[PDB]
Amino acid sequence: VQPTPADHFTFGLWTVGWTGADPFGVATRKNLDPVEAVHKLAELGAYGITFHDNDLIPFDATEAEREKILGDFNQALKDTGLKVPMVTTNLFSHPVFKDGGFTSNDRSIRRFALAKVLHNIDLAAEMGAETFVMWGGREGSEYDGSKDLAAALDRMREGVDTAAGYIKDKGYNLRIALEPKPNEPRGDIFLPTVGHGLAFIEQLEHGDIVGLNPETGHEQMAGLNFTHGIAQALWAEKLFHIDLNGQRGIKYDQDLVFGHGDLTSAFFTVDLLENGFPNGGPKYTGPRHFDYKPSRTDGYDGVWDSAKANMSMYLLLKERALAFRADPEVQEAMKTSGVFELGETTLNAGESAADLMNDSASFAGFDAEAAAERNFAFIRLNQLAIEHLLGSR
Amino acid sequence: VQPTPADHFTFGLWTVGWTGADPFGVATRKNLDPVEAVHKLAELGAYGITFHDNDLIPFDATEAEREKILGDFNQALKDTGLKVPMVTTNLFSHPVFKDGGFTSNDRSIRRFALAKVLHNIDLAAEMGAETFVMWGGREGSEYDGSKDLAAALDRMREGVDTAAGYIKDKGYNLRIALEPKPNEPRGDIFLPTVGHGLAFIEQLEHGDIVGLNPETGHEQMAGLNFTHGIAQALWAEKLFHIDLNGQRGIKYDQDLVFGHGDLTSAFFTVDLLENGFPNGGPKYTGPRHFDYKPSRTDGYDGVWDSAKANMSMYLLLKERALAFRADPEVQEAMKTSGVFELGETTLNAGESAADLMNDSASFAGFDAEAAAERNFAFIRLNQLAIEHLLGSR
Amino acid sequence: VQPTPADHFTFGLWTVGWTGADPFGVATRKNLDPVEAVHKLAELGAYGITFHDNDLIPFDATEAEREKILGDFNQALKDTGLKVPMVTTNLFSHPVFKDGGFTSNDRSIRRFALAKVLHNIDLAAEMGAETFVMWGGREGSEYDGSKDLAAALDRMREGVDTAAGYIKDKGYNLRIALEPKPNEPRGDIFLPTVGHGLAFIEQLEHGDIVGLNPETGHEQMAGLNFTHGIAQALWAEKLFHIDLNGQRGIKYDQDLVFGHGDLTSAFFTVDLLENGFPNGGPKYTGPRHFDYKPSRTDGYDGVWDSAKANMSMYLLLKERALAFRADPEVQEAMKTSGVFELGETTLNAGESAADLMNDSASFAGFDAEAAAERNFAFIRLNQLAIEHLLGSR
Amino acid sequence: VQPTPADHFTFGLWTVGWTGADPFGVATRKNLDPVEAVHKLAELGAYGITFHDNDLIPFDATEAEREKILGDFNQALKDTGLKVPMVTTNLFSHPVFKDGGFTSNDRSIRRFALAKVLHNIDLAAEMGAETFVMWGGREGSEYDGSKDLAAALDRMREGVDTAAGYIKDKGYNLRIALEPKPNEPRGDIFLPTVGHGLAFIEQLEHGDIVGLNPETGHEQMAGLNFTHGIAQALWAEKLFHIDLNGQRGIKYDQDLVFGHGDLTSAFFTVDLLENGFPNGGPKYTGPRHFDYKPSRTDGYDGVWDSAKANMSMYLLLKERALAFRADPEVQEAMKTSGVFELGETTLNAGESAADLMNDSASFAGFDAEAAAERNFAFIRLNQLAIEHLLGSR
Ligand SMILES: [Mn+2]
Ligand SMILES: [Mn+2]
Ligand SMILES: [Mn+2]
Ligand SMILES: [Mn+2]
Ligand SMILES: [Mn+2]
Ligand SMILES: [Mn+2]
Ligand SMILES: [Mn+2]
Ligand SMILES: [Mn+2]
Repeated sequence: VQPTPADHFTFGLWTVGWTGADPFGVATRKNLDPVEAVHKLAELGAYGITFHDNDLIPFDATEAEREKILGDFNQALKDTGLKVPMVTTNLFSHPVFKDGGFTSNDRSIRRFALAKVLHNIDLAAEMGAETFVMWGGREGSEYDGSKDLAAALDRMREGVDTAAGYIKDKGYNLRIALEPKPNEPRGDIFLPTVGHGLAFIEQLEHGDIVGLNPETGHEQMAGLNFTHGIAQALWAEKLFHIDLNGQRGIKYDQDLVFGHGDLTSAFFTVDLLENGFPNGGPKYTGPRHFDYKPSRTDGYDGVWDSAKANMSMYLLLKERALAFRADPEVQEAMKTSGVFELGETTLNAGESAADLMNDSASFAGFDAEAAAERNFAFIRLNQLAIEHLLGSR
Repeated sequence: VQPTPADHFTFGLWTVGWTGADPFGVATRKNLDPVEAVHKLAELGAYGITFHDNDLIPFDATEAEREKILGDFNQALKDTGLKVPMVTTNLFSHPVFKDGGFTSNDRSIRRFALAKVLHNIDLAAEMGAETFVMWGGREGSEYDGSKDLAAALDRMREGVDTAAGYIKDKGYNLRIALEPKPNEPRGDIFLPTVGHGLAFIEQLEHGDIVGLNPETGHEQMAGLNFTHGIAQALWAEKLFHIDLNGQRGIKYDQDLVFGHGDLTSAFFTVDLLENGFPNGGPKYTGPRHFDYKPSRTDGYDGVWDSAKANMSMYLLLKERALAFRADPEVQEAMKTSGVFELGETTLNAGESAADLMNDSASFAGFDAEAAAERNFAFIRLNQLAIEHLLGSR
Repeated sequence: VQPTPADHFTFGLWTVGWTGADPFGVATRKNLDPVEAVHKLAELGAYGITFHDNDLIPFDATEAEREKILGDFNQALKDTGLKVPMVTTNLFSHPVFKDGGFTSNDRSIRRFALAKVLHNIDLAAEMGAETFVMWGGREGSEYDGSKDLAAALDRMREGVDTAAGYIKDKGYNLRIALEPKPNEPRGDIFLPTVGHGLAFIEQLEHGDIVGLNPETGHEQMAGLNFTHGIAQALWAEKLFHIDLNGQRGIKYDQDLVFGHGDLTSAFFTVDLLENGFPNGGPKYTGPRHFDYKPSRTDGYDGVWDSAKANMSMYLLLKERALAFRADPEVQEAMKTSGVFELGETTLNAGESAADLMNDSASFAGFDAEAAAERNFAFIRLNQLAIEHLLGSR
Repeated sequence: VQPTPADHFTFGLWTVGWTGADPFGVATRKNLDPVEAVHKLAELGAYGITFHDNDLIPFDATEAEREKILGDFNQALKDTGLKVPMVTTNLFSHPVFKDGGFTSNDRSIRRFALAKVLHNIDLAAEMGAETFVMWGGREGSEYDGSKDLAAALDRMREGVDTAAGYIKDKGYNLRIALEPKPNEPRGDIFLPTVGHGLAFIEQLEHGDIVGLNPETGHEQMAGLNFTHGIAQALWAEKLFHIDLNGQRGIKYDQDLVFGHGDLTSAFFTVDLLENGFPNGGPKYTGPRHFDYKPSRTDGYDGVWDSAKANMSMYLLLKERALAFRADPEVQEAMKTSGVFELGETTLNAGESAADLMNDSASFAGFDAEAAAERNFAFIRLNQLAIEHLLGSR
């Protein structure tokens, strides 16, 4: 263990600051001061802090209040050395955003939400953030006839392209990252998975500066393989930021510590972030952000306990993931299974679809029954990863 | 009821021909002859029939067997008037495809699978099919370390772009449609949802002729809103074909009749296919294909019963969906809820991000607390759709 | 369809009183005065109202306040004629209840919780309720080492048997109804399904007055069939109360209007409540209670609309379900599928095990392959049901 | 970690004998000779073998054939010393069983099924098994009107009580173990979870010799916590046998190696099997049986590897789980979180309901807000568990 600032562990203000109100109860913790949040995070080993506009500045704050709050906030950053790598907007708590922000059926709410985002783009740039996250938590419905589904996507595109266009126009060194979620708070959220988010960016005018912010728990709420999904984001060159946490199953968004959900998936998530791909390719080099919530049953000792535990978890998995790939029996197990063979092109250099046209050598004289005997040995390969994870090897 | 060929009800050979072997048992029905399948379908009102290569021609058939089978097959088509709108390949039953076709770790299997597809592209063109479907049922894994996830997508791209390139090269009037599935038979299938499939096409060299073939049951196995997902496919101009069936929940692929799963979702699926969008936009005009399986407990009377029931179900939902949108109280309910208001651009013609920059009129002097009082009346709107569906209105 | 007090539709105070606060946002509606809840529901057709101690009487209420409130509420009830058939305790909203009431790790909290329940049994008795519901929403854990699981069930048992002992002792006409929920707010809730609730009752010293209160959306949060789950409850004669609502898949507890979730499942629950079992058996006679939440997007006109939609939905389903069983065609199809043959005992009167093994016709010379030919025609009976549901018959 | 017969690892014949046929494909492995299964497992460390009547003796086997096979199998057993601790019946693969065995709609099938079970009780008794498992995989429906649900449970009861009657009558040392499964092959299976299995047993005339056989992946197919579900089974003293495997979410029954699914859940099951309850209580003493399937991608070297991986996984988890509870730090954290306080009865010796309501300290003057301040520190106890699991402690 022992996290240091080069690890790039970033935490949201709303994570440690989450006081415990869930849908069946009131907060169980006293509010956490932001200056206090910054000091504690810096002392634990964090590299940066992120926030939602209304996490720092009340929705109601006056210009005088806004400047007082930013001054103490900015002094704390200064005193500690924490960076502010990502900033986001709250388009979900105020009753006004009850049918959404960008895709609200009410046109005046659409403008209001877009206006709130544009101003937040100015604060992001002022803080030195490199990523602007968008979580469209109220964009969706409970009922299928509540929306014109083509119009909802046109309205989503207008919002995202106006904000991008504005970044480009002002020359901020900022990228937008959309954060998919399948449901909750809405019955169905638009762009519910990594796939949907990625396809959607391809339809934008300014897609070049738009990417994703996948969250472990969120793909797991649809039953999807998180490593598979980030792999696809990474492969497309659109993995701009990431939110790490735990989810045990398809149920409400739990936001547990990273590693306190699906442990084997978390191991393979850390191998992809740290080690990248077996055959070489793209690498994710941004910050490792923890979007979780300290369990409501625990007091403030639990809150600082949970923040350290996320970092701990990631460094213990990282250590076993480095030893796993380094292991000569694993490397040989991988060669047997065809992990490196998958890296070879199917077609020979210069071969055409008519040339191969299945060639036979690859079609007519192929022994399918003999090729089928191959022992891929995937089970033995999986056993090697579990033993490495368990600290056994 | 009373389906007629202008309805464009197409059925797969494997649907009525499915004999009942599941994972816990043997077939409960005698094999169904293809010529017999064509006569029965034509007499029930179908417009066309689709098949997988090995549905008609055994994997082992000789050239002499292949031409005998196509001759009787082609005569039946002739005798009845059925079209052959879609053709697909079996890259999943033979033991050789145990780690996949296009993304097999074994390079020689990759070539073999690609060769089988290329030849099948020639048969598709020969049958007059306009769509070539690809269901990558064995592309995936049980274990996360079994594959190099960037390489698996590169290998998937190579296969799809070689087949497209070949279509283009031969001038066939054919489009490729990928069919997403989240799991089963693999623990995790690559391109598991509509979103993933749509993003993936954006990375291809020949994406222009590649689109999707969403299946009701398959998005519902991830817990997703099927209407939401096809809306997104339609909005992107990539809804090339569709597979309609029933699924009750997240479990194994049931392939029940259309309407025998999530009934309210099926109603809204039929409103989108038939009515399109409230404010106007794109429309799906291809065939309505039924990819289901007659319950194993039923004999052949059940098989012809189930085929008619799919058509019946779609025409009863169609009828209630036309009456629902035509209803002046529904139209007024929609106007109250802001369904048409969602269709208006957020920004005024000529307004810039700095102009609006939230304007206030839309930011600073906005009454958020007053805009929040609005009664969207989505519940009353949902009640109007259920009453129309129930035949009450 | 107009509900009458005779229909026995009950509503909770917390249902139409739900203010809109969820985990991602604040209330969107003003608090509801209890007096008005009562009067409004009385004009809609309700038979009665139900409450949680703290929905009516604030946690911190002084004695003068409590008497006032009860005077006001008892007044409204006398004015309108509304019955109060069920009363329940709030053991989940105050921070003290973060680890549970009955199964909290802290013993003083366990005692407070039980004291809190006993006093509420007195109130329930004063109010004329017949049923006392226990929903243990905070009983469970997020993590597997947090609880000694055998001790969690002894503690659960000790509180439920103490409550029941007290009823018996006091001579009150109250029966306890346990209400299962698999998750939310806890990660895992003790006694998560109807099955676990029924099992637990059998280990109770006073299980004769302890039964179930199954909720539609709760069983669907684990993907079970609600109609099968309440059928087991009935069969064991333990179906004391029922909570009707709607859920649209495995996710957060939506609490949508009855019939606004899984529609065909809603139709079959109503057929079971209304027609009982095809071969005869016990019948459910209690209140038809709705525990739903008016979507937060809707203002007060939506609240009364939603309340009304519950009773409308139920009556429309009832009309269809009665027409379904009354149909000669449906009866014939039920005979053919063996719905009535299931009711015939398998053995012959006084036929023992030995006699069966020894009957040659039954085993040794049974023609398995011939028997397997029966066409159960379950698809066609299902189609008939849906056709009645859609009112096309 | 080397398994010894003392470990009591049992395997089914159908497990390592699984040939690879799934719903989308044919077998990828040759059939396994039973003699070799037995010898191979004996050399790996197995304690015993288990089978389904038809895994060993073909459905259609003549008497000479059956005797031969039994002679061969009994030979191998004498040679190796393998015990046969559990025997079960195949009521799901032949087409006659399409609607179930015990709850088939057809009465002659119900009789055949019961005859088939009785004869298998004789064999089981001859083989020395202590447990007779019933997995009712075809008992259920795809559609809600297919069954009279109260009659489905009477028929279920009649077959299980007849089987148990027969055991008692014959003086056999056999106990019946019911095995739940929520779905697959049927859309909905009767008695879907541990909870429903335990509830049903209580309605049986001979429920004293009828208990449960929970399977890890089965409880996870409904998203329940396996460790909670077997804890209820134990608490009721009804945990007669257990099936260990792995499942990676809500989907088809994967039957992966124990520990190859949800890893932290596997660790806590092992802690419960090995350490029992923190405060004491009953302990599970039967066989540790694995009901898994070697992935079809793997040849025979993979089959024995997978068999071995099950015992390895279990022993490695056991080592960690024992080190976990033996740790002073872990014991201290368990004390602080109230794991031992849960074991203290809530009331005082001879304290009644009345006395509790009346104790002022407990209710009237209880300081709720003070009590709510306790830091349960469940996150830190969870972190300690994972750290032991990862062998970093
Ligand atoms: Mn989240
Ligand atoms: Mn997030
Ligand atoms: Mn399917
Ligand atoms: Mn399909
Ligand atoms: Mn609920
Ligand atoms: Mn309820
Ligand atoms: Mn299984
Ligand atoms: Mn099993």
